[PDB]
Amino acid sequence: KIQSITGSVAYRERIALPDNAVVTVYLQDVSLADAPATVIAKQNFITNGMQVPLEFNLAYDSRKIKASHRYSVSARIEVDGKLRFITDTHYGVITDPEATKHVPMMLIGVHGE
Amino acid sequence: KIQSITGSVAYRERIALPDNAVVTVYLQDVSLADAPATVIAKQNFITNGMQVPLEFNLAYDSRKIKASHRYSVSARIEVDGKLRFITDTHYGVITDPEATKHVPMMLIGVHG
Repeated sequence: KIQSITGSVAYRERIALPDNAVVTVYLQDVSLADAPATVIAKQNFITNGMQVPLEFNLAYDSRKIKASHRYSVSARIEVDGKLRFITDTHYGVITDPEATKHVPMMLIGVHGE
Repeated sequence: KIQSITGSVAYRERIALPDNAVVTVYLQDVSLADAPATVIAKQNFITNGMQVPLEFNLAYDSRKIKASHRYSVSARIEVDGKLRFITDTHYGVITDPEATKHVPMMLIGVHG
């Protein structure tokens, strides 16, 4: 009834996350849109000392999955509500050729003015 | 070392959760009754069709754990900003007499 995408969140920069960093991981149906805002599942957690690679376990309602649809996971890391890291590509899951259920994601570091 | 508490979130009421229900699970140091319970770990997730028992896997930094301190998991469920379910029980983990790592939590209803 309940199934999961597992994986990790990492980045390449040699910098630590503060205890108040917030990780968000999303599962989306991207069959009809490359960047839908609607999600199938979404999890967020505080890092509070944890450092990359960070583990996640994203549960979802398996009934929401159709074999003919395309699904992807993405992730961001925020500090004080501002973006610090984000995935810049789709990570296909479930119905992709490798029937992927475990995703090591590599995020890009970002900043605003 | 990243370590984990696993478990489930349930309630007794024969009622379903809407797709926009938000579950929050907390790991806290409850050694002191009066202190602000220190949060070791916290996650939230949306149910979007999932129904109880809801599974959770709560990761935490093993360095945060202190010998002989008391630790507990707790949880709440909110819908459209309204509290609907909350734990009302101590769920001791890690340093409890069973060194518990997997917790099936039973939440009470909040029927406002």
